Amino acid sequence: ATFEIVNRCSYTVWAAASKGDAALDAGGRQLNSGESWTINVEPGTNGGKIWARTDCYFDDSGSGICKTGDCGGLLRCKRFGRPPTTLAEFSLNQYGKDYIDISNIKGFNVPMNFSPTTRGCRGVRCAADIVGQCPAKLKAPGGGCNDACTVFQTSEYCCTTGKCGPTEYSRFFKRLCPDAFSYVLDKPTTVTCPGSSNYRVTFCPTA
Repeated sequence: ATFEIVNRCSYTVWAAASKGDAALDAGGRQLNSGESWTINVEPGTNGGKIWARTDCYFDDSGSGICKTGDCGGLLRCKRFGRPPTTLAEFSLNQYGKDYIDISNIKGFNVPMNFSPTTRGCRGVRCAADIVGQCPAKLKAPGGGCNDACTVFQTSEYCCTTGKCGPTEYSRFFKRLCPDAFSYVLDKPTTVTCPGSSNYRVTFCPTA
């Protein structure tokens, strides 16, 4: 599959792509305002994620840090990023179909649109000003809006027992971004696309 990762934000972001235990394509790259980065994800990829990172500093060897979304200090991510991270989640070629969604379960840092560039399905979007409206106890000093599980580490926020309902904090993400997962057991907003579709992730789609 082909993902075009586009940065429409006015600021630089450092895109990242990983499936948890390995990089997707190069795994990460700097994206100046307006730049596009085309990556190739192997078909059948399960549990792949794409996200943006803000205020990064990497040396000439690819080691450093980001204020949001840092993946063990690497420019090229092999693991998932540190919350808060708006997440483009996708599983490809699952019994003939692709499955995409946007998740706020790990917080929010950059607005994002996740759409197919091919036939057969719709796109999802979470482009509201969640950082600007973030509740005080969830605001991340490094920028972005943390999820309640990251902040408080309780069974109810993290859904560790498989029993959990919506919360005041999850209802906030759901109110601003109804098309994104607000907590683990949220009513799924996953979009079913034709197998081997191609996609575009646009950071700050309304910029």
